[PDB]
Amino acid sequence: NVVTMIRAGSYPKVNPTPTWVRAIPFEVSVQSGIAFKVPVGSLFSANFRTDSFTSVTVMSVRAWTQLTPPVNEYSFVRLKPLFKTGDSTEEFEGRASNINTRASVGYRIPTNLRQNTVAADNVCEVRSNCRQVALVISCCFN
Amino acid sequence: NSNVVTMIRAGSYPKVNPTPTWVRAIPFEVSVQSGIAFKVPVGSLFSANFRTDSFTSVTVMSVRAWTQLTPPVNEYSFVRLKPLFKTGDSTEEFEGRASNINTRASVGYRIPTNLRQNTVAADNVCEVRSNCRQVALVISCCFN
Amino acid sequence: DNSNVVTMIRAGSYPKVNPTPTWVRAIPFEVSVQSGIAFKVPVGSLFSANFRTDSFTSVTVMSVRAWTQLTPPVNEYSFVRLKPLFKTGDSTEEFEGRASNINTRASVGYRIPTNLRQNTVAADNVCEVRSNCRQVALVISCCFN
Amino acid sequence: SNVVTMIRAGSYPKVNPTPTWVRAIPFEVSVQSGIAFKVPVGSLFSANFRTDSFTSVTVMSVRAWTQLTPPVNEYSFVRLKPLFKTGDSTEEFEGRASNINTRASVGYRIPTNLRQNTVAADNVCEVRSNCRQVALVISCCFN
Amino acid sequence: NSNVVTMIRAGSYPKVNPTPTWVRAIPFEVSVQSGIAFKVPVGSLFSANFRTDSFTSVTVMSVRAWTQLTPPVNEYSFVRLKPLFKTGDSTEEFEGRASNINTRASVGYRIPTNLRQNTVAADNVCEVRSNCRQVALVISCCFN
Amino acid sequence: NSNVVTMIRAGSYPKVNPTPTWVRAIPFEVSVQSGIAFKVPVGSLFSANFRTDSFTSVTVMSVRAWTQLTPPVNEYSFVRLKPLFKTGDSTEEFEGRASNINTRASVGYRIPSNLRQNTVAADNVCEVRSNCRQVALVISCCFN
Amino acid sequence: NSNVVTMIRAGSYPKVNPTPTWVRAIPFEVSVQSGIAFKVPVGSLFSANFRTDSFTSVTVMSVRAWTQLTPPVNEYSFVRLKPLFKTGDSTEEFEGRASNINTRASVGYRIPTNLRQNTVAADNVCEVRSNCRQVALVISCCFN
RNA sequence: AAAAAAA
RNA sequence: UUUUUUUUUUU
RNA sequence: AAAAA
RNA sequence: AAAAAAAA
RNA sequence: AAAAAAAAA
RNA sequence: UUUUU
RNA sequence: UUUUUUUUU
RNA sequence: AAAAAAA
RNA sequence: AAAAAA
RNA sequence: UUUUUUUU
RNA sequence: UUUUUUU
RNA sequence: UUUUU
RNA sequence: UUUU
Ligand SMILES: [Cl-]
Ligand SMILES: [Cl-]
Ligand SMILES: [Cl-]
Ligand SMILES: [Cl-]
Ligand SMILES: [Cl-]
Ligand SMILES: [Mg+2]
Ligand SMILES: [Mg+2]
Repeated sequence: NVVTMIRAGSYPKVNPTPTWVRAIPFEVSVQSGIAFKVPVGSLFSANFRTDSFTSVTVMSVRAWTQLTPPVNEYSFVRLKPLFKTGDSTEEFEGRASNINTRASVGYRIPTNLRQNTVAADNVCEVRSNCRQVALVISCCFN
Repeated sequence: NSNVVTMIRAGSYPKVNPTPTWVRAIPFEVSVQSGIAFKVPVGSLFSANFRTDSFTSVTVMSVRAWTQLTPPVNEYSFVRLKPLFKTGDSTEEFEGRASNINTRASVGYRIPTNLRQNTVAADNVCEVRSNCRQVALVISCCFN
Repeated sequence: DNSNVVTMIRAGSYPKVNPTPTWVRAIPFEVSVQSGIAFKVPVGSLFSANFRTDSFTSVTVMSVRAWTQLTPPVNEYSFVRLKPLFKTGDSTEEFEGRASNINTRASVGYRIPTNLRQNTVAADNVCEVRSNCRQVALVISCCFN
Repeated sequence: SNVVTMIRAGSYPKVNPTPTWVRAIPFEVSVQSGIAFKVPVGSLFSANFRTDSFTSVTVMSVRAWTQLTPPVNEYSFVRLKPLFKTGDSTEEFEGRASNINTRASVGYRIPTNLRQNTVAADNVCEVRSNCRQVALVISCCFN
Repeated sequence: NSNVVTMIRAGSYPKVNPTPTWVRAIPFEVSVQSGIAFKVPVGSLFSANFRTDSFTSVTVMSVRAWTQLTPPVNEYSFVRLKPLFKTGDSTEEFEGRASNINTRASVGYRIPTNLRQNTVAADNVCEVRSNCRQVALVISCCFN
Repeated sequence: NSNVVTMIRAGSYPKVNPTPTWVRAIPFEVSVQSGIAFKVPVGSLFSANFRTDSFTSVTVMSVRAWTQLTPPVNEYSFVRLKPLFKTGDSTEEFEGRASNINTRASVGYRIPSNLRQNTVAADNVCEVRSNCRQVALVISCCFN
Repeated sequence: NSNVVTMIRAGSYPKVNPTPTWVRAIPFEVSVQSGIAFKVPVGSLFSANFRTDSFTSVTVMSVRAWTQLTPPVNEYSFVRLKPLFKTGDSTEEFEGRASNINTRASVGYRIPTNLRQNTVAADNVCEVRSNCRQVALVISCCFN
């Protein structure tokens, strides 16, 4: 129940600024019928302990409708991946079966497409009948 | 394996945490003077140079030390550690000496589970004594 | 036996849908080659209504294969070379195949490793093609997205 | 392997620049109260589905969900009547909602013997519902 | 095992390639200043001194460094490495310090599969930081 | 697998070699006249077109030959090879004929280990005889 | 597998029946008044909308009821069922309430084998009570 | 459990 | 002496 | 482990 | 078999 | 050697 | 088989 | 088992 | 029933 | 799979 | 796991 | 009797 | 141990 | 669950 001696040897290999696999929850404002390019710079912030990083490797993206849909409609949200080497045209869509329930959808970036992205890049486009969308992006900060 | 994006059938919104915890080993040096103990400040662990400037408390698990500069002429390197705690400072002097004058001296101590509480910047980790002018510290701790 | 009438499906909540999905394909098309000159194969040749792929703007190429489409010059055997090109760096390989019969095509291909399987848009080039035949047929196993 | 490799290709293989592709096409239709709407097959051929290069398709199963809220005091329902060129059906596969804020779903599978092609002028099924829109998901084989 | 030349019943003409690929690790040195990070150019990997002057692109897999000269007086040698990528530079600082003043300081990093693309001579591999004036690098790569 | 860079706990400086060896299959053609033996030079292996302009010697292991052009009228293609050695030329005539006028002829020989020494550019590999005016050679050798 | 018509080696003329028995699950709705028990007529099961207009009798096996419309304000939906038999009505009130105001209420009962006799249009199946103005009934029954 | 049939 | 569909308790 | 159909 | 990077 | 055709008599 | 320790 | 279609050594 | 084999 | 300790 | 190999 | 890539 | 499923 |  007390301190014990450690027989430390040579000075090991160190790294003061290591990588960090994180999950960053943040929201975006969306206009109806209009696509919103989610910026990668939203992941670098003191609010996420990640303002010290300049690049990140996104592994997967997911989205949830943060506000209620227009009256008489069910919530929906689409996600279109974006890459510097070539943007995609897939519209991964998820719709709510209950008007009072969020709509969820996401996608996974293949290993061959997991490169670095800086604050000036864009993750994906977002289309929804709701005015805000909550995202939880699984990415590797480095 | 997959060569293109695939769809994830995500369900309800999960539990999230934008500011989680982080177990780390922080390498930083402190300046030690001959025949004198240096109280290692916990505030040296919160810094943008370790990505931990967003933390205000930390749970230290184990401290290790290495002499960073050469010892005085005709002497071998040594380094001592005295664990400090807010509920009561220790009187142990975990000493490690170098058997070669050109080689570092090293020593460390592990903090028991019953003594692993958070520490703020105004707190201190341990006292350091060495015949060298600088000591390299590697502290394994949990930031929260 | 099999069911001979329409049967009810007990569907549940609305699922996750995607109207514009991906497509792993093997696209055949031809290119014209001159003698002693290398022709850069454009990625835009993969996007056409003749392949049902004019809706795609990007594509991840996995492997390329080539065949000589026309007869070689007199007394010669057909050959063809391929030089992989990437936006991060052009290779210098010249994967060559020669026909052992003057009446037979020459063939060769190259596979792209998973680390170099990024996307390429229409303005990009897949590879360079050299041959003594005035036309080469290309079959490119790729993943449209 | 972190580099390009050589493929020892042989003879020229059989090629097809325009294959068939099996899909699940999502789209919506407008429905009136008391009136049955015929779903055209031509909706399956669109640039929004990457299928504007197709002229025929083999339908296998149809699924329907109510896309808007039902009238006041009611629960959502939806009915599907299959239609064929060899002869229309009289079935009305119906699904109702046990919650007013929740959709209603129903579907039907087309057997193997009735899985022939259909062109844009044809119709898939008749849809009835109390909601003013219905979301359809049709598992079909284009060719 | 045989003592004479023997015939080879060859068949059709094979698939050939006069300019193949090559898996190498290139030993070369760079000059480092105090308190300054030096960017390692990729064009150092292409030279007639390594039989690689015929390539223009290269896929780097892992980098390792060693201090090529002695550290300043009273200091132990150290070396840092910060990986750089055309899609996004890293902020890591993989450091290696020597426990003996007369011994080199070594450290290295590995590039994951999803980041192993080609690099041309204008590109840069990583930054180097060391108290020694020269550093020896061995860059395991794949010339193509 | 992994998705980010990882530290390598490198140790002592390894044994390096900037100019290594290379086992290669070199393809190249030679122009042959009817009824005349052409001595294939070893200097044809050392070329920038083969990334081998940095070598001066090579250890040949096996030689294979293919007729590159069509044979004269009414004849079938044939090709011969006579192995040459600086310690003594051989008199073998390894011949391969085609069973089809449109098809190449092919033959090859393997150099035994006891006769696998180095050859410089001024040396010759073998003599080629053919009714076709060009012959394609694929030589398996070890550059050093 | 078979792609053409095949002959059937039939025999004697079999036993036939142009109007066979049919067992069904009939979905129909009834209007209910608050505080008033509605007697469900069997004549609602005989209709062209169920392909059962040709039948004159039916053996009811089990009944299930759902509230078809929304409940009053500040109330949860409920529905009660009292089985009715020509040999003697019951006094049971199988009741089911909704735990959510937006969710239907549901309850049903099964008729024992000894009580599964035929019923004509002038007969009644059960009484329904609900705070909702319509009830959706699904009756499993054998038409004969 | 209920509808072709089969020696 | 051997099956496709309307509901359907129980292992 | 060597040759010559 | 092959110099290079690794590795109880 | 898929169907149609005598039967293990 | 034929020619070789 | 045989006559024609398709599969597989 | 669609991508690269089917030994 | 990361970061750390064994 | 990159280039050459060994009895259809 | 190898298996790996979106409905 | 947190994260992401 | 730790001072030859
Ligand atoms: Cl709402
Ligand atoms: Cl290159
Ligand atoms: Cl050649
Ligand atoms: Cl013989
Ligand atoms: Cl103890
Ligand atoms: Mg030819
Ligand atoms: Mg032949």
